[PDB]
Amino acid sequence: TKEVQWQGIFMIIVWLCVMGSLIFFANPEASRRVFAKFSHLQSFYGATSVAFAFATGLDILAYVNAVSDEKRVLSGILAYVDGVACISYLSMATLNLYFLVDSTQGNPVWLMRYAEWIITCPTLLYWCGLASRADRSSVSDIATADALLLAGGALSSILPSWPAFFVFAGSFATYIYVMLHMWGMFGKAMQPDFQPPPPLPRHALHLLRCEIVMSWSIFPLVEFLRRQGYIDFQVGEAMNCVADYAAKVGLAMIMVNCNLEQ
Amino acid sequence: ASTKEVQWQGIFMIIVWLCVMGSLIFFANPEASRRVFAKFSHLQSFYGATSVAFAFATGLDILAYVNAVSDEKRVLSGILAYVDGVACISYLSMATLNLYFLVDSTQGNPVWLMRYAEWIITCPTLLYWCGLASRADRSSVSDIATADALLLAGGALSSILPSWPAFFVFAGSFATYIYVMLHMWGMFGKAMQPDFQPPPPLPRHALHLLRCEIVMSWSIFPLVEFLRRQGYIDFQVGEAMNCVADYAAKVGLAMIMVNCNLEQ
Ligand SMILES: CCCCCCCC/C=C\CCCCCCCC(=O)OC[C@H](O)CO
Ligand SMILES: CCCCCCCC/C=C\CCCCCCCC(=O)OC[C@H](O)CO
Ligand SMILES: CCCCCCCC/C=C\CCCCCCCC(=O)OC[C@H](O)CO
Ligand SMILES: CCCCCCCC/C=C\CCCCCCCC(=O)OC[C@H](O)CO
Ligand SMILES: CCCCCCCC/C=C\CCCCCCCC(=O)OC[C@H](O)CO
Ligand SMILES: CCCCCCCC/C=C\CCCCCCCC(=O)OC[C@H](O)CO
Ligand SMILES: CCCCCCCC/C=C\CCCCCCCC(=O)OC[C@H](O)CO
Ligand SMILES: CCCCCCCC/C=C\CCCCCCCC(=O)OC[C@H](O)CO
Ligand SMILES: *C/C=C(C)/C=C/C=C(C)/C=C/C1=C(C)CCCC1(C)C
Ligand SMILES: *C/C=C(C)/C=C/C=C(C)/C=C/C1=C(C)CCCC1(C)C
Repeated sequence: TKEVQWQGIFMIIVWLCVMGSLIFFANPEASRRVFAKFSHLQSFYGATSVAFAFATGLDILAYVNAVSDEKRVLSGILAYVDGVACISYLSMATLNLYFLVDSTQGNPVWLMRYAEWIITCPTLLYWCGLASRADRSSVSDIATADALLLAGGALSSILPSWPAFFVFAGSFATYIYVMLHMWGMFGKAMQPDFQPPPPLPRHALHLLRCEIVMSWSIFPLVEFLRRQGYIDFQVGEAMNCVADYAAKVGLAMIMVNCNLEQ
Repeated sequence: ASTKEVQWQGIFMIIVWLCVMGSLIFFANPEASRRVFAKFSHLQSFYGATSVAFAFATGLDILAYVNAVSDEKRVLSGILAYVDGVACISYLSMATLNLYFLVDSTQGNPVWLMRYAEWIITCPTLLYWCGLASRADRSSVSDIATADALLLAGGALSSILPSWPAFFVFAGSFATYIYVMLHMWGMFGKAMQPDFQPPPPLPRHALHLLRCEIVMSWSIFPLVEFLRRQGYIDFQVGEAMNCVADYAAKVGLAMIMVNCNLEQ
């Protein structure tokens, strides 16, 4: 608990800069045609945005109400992640943002979603570290792999077939490395001997590592199925919105319960 | 116990819902709903999205029930679980099934009897919940729950009458909604007093945030209906505001009581 606030502030500045450049480099005629070919996309982003707004509301009430200083700090990090997600989705619904066209279908690659993911996923992993009192170097290395992972995802969408294949597969492979080590550090902390004691009970550490595996796995699955031609773009965008929301509010639902218990 | 009673209320809610959903399926015109969803392409997304939101809202209420700081906390978090669940499946239904609907006199826009059905099962139940929070007289709670139910039916009926009977039934509805909000505001007030016995299960500040939440959120429905019937917003813009309002009205109550549990 040494100003999560500072982490949240750095998050916001990186976001605004990226949002800045996405506005300045946008092609508005291009975005008009994307939203005209795909008429459900504004609704999806709009709806997701409102959802995270209310999600951020709930996290604020968890912060202002320190049942513990341990559980003040953890509710603070979720407030920023959910807020970042809120405004990124508002942006996607309302503004003309620069985007890539993918090699496989010529579908749009939303750099704002990838930007959100790169600011928030490594922060969610750092949050996993506080919950489990993990080694700071072990947390750092997964936060890094996660960031490289996501960039891999984005890059892979604009390469030809074989370099596309390799970068996606390497990405996917790092995602396994990440989920395994995340699973590990929650496990180290579930042990009866473990010092220092974790700020959450044994059961809640387990529900958290299960939540991350179930929710986060949907993104690689959507990307695989859409790139191959098995779902269309809009069906994938829907699953992504539900997944994004699920991944984040899932963590705030499980810690609301910890407060109620203690 | 009172937990058994909340369960029983929830069960009656589910049976009334299924019957109404039943008849809406049996009497649907599928060619009609295909044309409605073809003229208005955002409607499935709105209902779908709202549905997922209430599902997660119902998730949060379950964790509040299993984890009740006190038994009154269990009773109050239990009632919100059923209301949010009812809302969840009503919206899933609207997105996925062909449901019988009315065409309104003013625009020939669809009147979703499933939304009205949800409202009639849940709004009177939310008012009864306001009673437990404020330890109000049972007859005062009953009379607002009744007026609220008649109110909503008034809303629905008014959409399929000609101009002057339409006008009177809507205005009488609107008028009862004022009567309801005033008396709701009252019973929370009686309970905020320092002398009040028996002590309310929520602190003074939270009783105030609740009566403010209901007034802000619930007032959006009559406003959407007024503005759409007159031609100032189109149908889809109104449906969006309704979805956001419905969700807001309900999860607003669960956000404020999550805080009461945290406070000790
Ligand atoms: C360079 C210093 C200038 C000082 C001001 C700060 C802003 C700088 C940042 C981005 C400028 C974007 C310029 C790139 C070219 C225009 C992008 C654009 O208009 O998109 C049009 C579309 O692609 C076809 O019509
Ligand atoms: C928190 C509950 C879940 C979230 C809310 C569920 C209801 C969705 C309604 C509005 C979303 C925000 C407004 C977005 C409305 C659609 C945007 C729009 O209408 O765009 C024009 C269209 O793309 C041209 O064909
Ligand atoms: C639409 C409005 C509805 C409300 C939802 C907001 C929308 C999200 C906005 C920004 C993201 C960053 C928000 C970060 C919140 C951090 C909360 C916190 O920890 O604040 C501490 C204290 O109250 C003060 O110093
Ligand atoms: C905890 C459980 C974790 C398990 C994982 C959950 C499910 C992952 C779903 C899909 C991964 C697909 C990866 C397969 C390798 C990629 C094939 C491919 O990339 O297709 C070529 C295309 O050109 C683009 O480059
Ligand atoms: C095929 C690839 C799919 C990827 C699947 C990723 C999900 C990880 C699941 C299990 C890892 C099991 C081995 C990790 C061992 C550490 C955890 C442990 O021992 O559990 C804690 C114990 O209960 C406290 O006392
Ligand atoms: C998570 C997805 C939800 C999807 C939507 C489906 C409809 C849900 C309706 C009710 C939910 C459960 C209500 C919680 C039960 C509390 C009452 C209780 O269990 O106590 C009574 C006691 O057991 C006496 O026998
Ligand atoms: C469009 C035209 C419609 C007209 C406008 C809306 C009408 C307001 C409705 C109810 C107010 C309820 C009043 C407060 C509750 C009853 C007061 C009461 O009976 O108590 C005795 C008191 O001392 C004596 O004022
Ligand atoms: C579309 C427009 C919708 C119209 C919505 C109107 C809502 C009325 C709410 C409050 C009025 C307050 C005055 C009437 C009753 C006062 C009770 C009270 O405030 O009591 C608190 C205090 O503790 C005493 O000691
Ligand atoms: C808050 C948002 C979260 C947790 C988002 C998670 C995203 C992923 C784990 C994405 C994984 C991907 C791969 C492993 C390879 C293909 C591309 C990605 C980025 C979808
Ligand atoms: C859980 C959902 C809620 C709180 C729904 C509430 C609905 C209303 C308060 C509707 C009010 C109306 C009027 C006062 C006049 C016109 C008809 C209505 C039904 C739109």
